[PDB]
Amino acid sequence: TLIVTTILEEPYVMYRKSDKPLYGNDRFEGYCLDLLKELSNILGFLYDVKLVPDGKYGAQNDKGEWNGMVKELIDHRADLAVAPLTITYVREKVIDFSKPFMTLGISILYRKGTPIDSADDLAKQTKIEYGAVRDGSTMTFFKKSKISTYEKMWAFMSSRQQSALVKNSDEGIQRVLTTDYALLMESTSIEYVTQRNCNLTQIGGLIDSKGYGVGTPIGSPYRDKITIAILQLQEEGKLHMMKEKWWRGCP
Amino acid sequence: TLIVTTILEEPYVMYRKSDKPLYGNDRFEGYCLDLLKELSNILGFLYDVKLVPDGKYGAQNDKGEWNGMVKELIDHRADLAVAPLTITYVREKVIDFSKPFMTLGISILYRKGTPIDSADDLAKQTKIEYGAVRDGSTMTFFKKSKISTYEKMWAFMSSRQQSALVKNSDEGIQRVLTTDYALLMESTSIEYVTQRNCNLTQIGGLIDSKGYGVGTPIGSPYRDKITIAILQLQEEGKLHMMKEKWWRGNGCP
Ligand SMILES: O=C(O)c1ccccc1O[C@H]1CN[C@H](C(=O)O)C1
Ligand SMILES: O=C(O)c1ccccc1O[C@H]1CN[C@H](C(=O)O)C1
Ligand SMILES: [Cl-]
Ligand SMILES: [Cl-]
Repeated sequence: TLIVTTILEEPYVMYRKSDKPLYGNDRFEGYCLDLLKELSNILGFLYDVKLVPDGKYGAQNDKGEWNGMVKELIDHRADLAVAPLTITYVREKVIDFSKPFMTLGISILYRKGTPIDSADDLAKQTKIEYGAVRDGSTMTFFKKSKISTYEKMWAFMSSRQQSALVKNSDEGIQRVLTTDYALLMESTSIEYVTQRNCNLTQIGGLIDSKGYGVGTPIGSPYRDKITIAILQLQEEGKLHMMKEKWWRGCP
Repeated sequence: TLIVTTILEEPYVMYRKSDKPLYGNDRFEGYCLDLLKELSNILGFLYDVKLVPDGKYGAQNDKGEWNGMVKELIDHRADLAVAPLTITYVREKVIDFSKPFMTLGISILYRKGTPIDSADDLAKQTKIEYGAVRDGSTMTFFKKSKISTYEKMWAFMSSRQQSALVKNSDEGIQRVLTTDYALLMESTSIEYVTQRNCNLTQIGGLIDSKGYGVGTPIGSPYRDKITIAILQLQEEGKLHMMKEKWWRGNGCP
């Protein structure tokens, strides 16, 4: 029996709506749940789902200590990590990512019927406020980026004691829905919001490219099996059936 | 010093146009050449480029024997494989792919100003001929697919002794440019053709999703370092600079 760490995030992992209390893996539903069931079908294993204790994805502090699911894997406290976990330079040095089961990039969430079309328009303007979720991967991108426009936008974001940032995605969506605010976030979620908020839309394309990968500890025997299984589901179109299932309109 | 097997394909690996003979790595230019230089910058190694002898990518025959670059890596005849090599189920069981340095999918190459808009439009019709390169990965997808539309299209393609298929991509491009033909192929090439053939365009989106990865033999010490370096170039935007360099054309009206 394997242990699978994960985090709550629509529509990947959500508390299932039921009248009676639920127990174990039956407590959760979502894209990553279906993906985990298919993984258990291919590789043939039993799995127990455990939300990450501190509710964090995975970053390292100044002394080099990791948190969240990444740390769960490093300490051999979880066997798998099935969640929208971004494949980054620093994360892959400490854990093993499978081949990406979803490809995406940073984009812009804003209102419809406006003249804004790119991040350069946001950079050339200070009336509309723009920012991202604190400590998320997008913030890390703008922090580390050396592209001119993105260093300017990071200056605006960090400015005023980082007042332009939000603690979580839903607070950012609300800030867009109530003020003159643009929220830079991962595009797979922008699809969800836009498909469920017909007055919001994505502005521009993808600023970069990245992917969600299943995480395993370094030296795990299930590494190759997980990668091969992910590719097997990719070529069968199953992953796209799942995404289309959990994501589907707007005029 | 490492040995890197590869294959010729615009704009990944092309013979540079010169008046005088060229020698060694100076013979070649392209996207994968720039990527290989940056990789050598990160990991710090010397490399020698070797075109794959049989000029094949990598497939297995009826008895289970591999050819092309894949076989080059399996037999420890190459250290790296830097080429538009698709990360497939059957290939990863025998070699190690890095994280993809380019993501793409199967799409349709056709003419502009026509009513065709999706693979469903092609599937409902037998007047317009459509197909793909024989034994390639694009053909393999339609071979294995269990979706209704793609099983229908596979019937049309295989029909008439596979008369709808072509031997290579360039013959397919010519077939589109001269007859009423649609060529299903990897989208990264459709972008190149469309940028250099302003009367051709891509029809629809991506039928599937896949990626090009640097190939190494199983158990190579350069594996993790190559993957990490590829991700480092992804986060620096270098891969997009290279693609935009080798893909932008002179524009279309
Ligand atoms: O970071 C965001 O902007 C974001 C906005 C909405 C929803 C999810 C977001 O990212 C999460 C999931 N991937 C990031 C990681 O792998 O660390 C963190
Ligand atoms: O097959 C195609 O659609 C194609 C069209 C133009 C150029 C190259 C093409 O395929 C090569 C590259 N990817 C395939 C592989 O890595 O297995 C073989
Ligand atoms: Cl994908
Ligand atoms: Cl990429």
